[PDB]
Parts: sequence; C-alpha cells; structure tokens
Amino acid sequence: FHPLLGRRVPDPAPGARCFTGTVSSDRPAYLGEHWVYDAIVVLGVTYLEMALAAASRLLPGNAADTLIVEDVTVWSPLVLRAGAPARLRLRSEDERFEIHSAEPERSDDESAWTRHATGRIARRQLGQLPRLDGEAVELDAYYERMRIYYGPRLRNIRHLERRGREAIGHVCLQGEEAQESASYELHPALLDACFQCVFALIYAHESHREPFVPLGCARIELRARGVREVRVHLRLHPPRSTDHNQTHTADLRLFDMEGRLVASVDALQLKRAS
Ligand SMILES: [Mg+2]
Repeated sequence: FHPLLGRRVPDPAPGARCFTGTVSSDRPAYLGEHWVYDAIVVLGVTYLEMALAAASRLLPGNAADTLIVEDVTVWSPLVLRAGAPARLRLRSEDERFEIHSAEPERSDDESAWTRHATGRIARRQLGQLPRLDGEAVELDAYYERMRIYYGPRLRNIRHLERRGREAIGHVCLQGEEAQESASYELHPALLDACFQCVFALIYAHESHREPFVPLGCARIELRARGVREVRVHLRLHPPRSTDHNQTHTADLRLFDMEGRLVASVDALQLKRAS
C-alpha cells in the first residue's frame, strides 16, 4: 500500500515489526532513472522515505505530528538489474529500523538479505527562508553534465541561487511524480532534487566524476505530508580542501511556497563513490 514499504506483515516475533514488498527499476519508475558507473543504483532518499513512512504507520501520535528519522547510515548500495524485481524489507524493534533487499527466489533464506540502510524513527507533537540575493546557478549545464547519473524524472530544480556555501533552490514536481502526492510522505524525487542543489554547489568547484553519494544523515524531520513544491535553503559545511574533497556535509531546510517549514535535514553526509 506504500509504493516502497509494501505491506505490513504479521509481527515475525513479539515486539518485532516488519514491512515487505517488491520493487523494480520500472516501479516506482524513478528507481530506474539513477545510475552510477552504468549500474542502476537505488537513490538513498528511498530509504529516508521508507523510514518516514514506517514512522507514520508504526508510531503513535496525531496525524499532524512530525515524523523523525535519526542516525541514518547507508551500508551497501542497492543495485537493480533493469526490470528484475527485488524484495524490499523494513524491520523495526523499539525505535530502530533496518532496510534489506533480497532476490525474490532467495527471500526466505535469512542470509540472502543485504543490509542497505539503518537508523531510528520517532514522532513528536508539532527559522525562515533567507533573502540570499544569490548568483543564479545555470541549471541546464548542470543537468546535461549529470545526465549520465540522472534521467528526466529527476531534474526537478527550477531555480537555484548561491552565495558562499549557501543556496536557495526552488524545486517542483511535474508529470507522473506530481500526481503521486498521496503515495509518499515526502516524494523521493522532491527530496533528491533538494540534495541535487547541494551537488550543484559542490560541482561548481570540483569534478562530478566519482560522484558524491549520501552515506548518512543525522536527522530528518517532516512536518507536512504530500508536498509537491518547496523552496529549499542549504548550507555546506566548510570543506577540508579547496581543490578536491572525498566528503561533504550539508544542512537543509525545506519550506512551502508560503514560507512555512516543511522539513529539515541535519548533517547530510556525502562521500564520493569508489
Ligand atoms: Mg543516492
């Protein structure tokens, strides 16, 4: 019933919760539109959405309470072969979750599951967009350079301006992805677009070969569900090198078009893929 979580199955053991489903590069379609080294690689934002969705369904609270994911680590990428289904599983005990995948033919052998992401979930009962006066980032040149990594469903930044290591971007879903607001807590395409604003700032100064990949996130909090359009403020932490870096860290704040805070991301940790 969630496009990535699948369905909740009976608790495998007392106090242990579990969701399982099947995905492929064709469904959700955006899972087939991100590549690294010519392999289809599931975007890390997929795991953040699964965790937010699990928080909403497992943890108590008013519907309007904020959804929280903390201490996220991405352990192993999920590589899809075009059109071949993969079993996905999110398991939870207490506040901690794990996301694994398996070949459907081997999904009953517990040792056939590869761990992709882990963290903690929480729920809590319920800053402004700066006037940056930035320099416009030319997005067409960015998209054309990044098209070896990203397909046309994942080019959702409309405007981006920078000043120092900060930027404000306007991201808006379109096409099928804008029609799916009822399906996700925060559409992976929208959050990926916000993270790509960080990429656009980085790649002004260093190469997009061996591209940066999200490996961790200290905290993400979501205050409104089903958002299709935001302005995002991002701040890159001071880099270790002015030439070429293996890692970056960024904080982000997402606002609706009225300036109300929709989501906040603390210490997104990026590392170049080997
Ligand atoms: Mg990724």
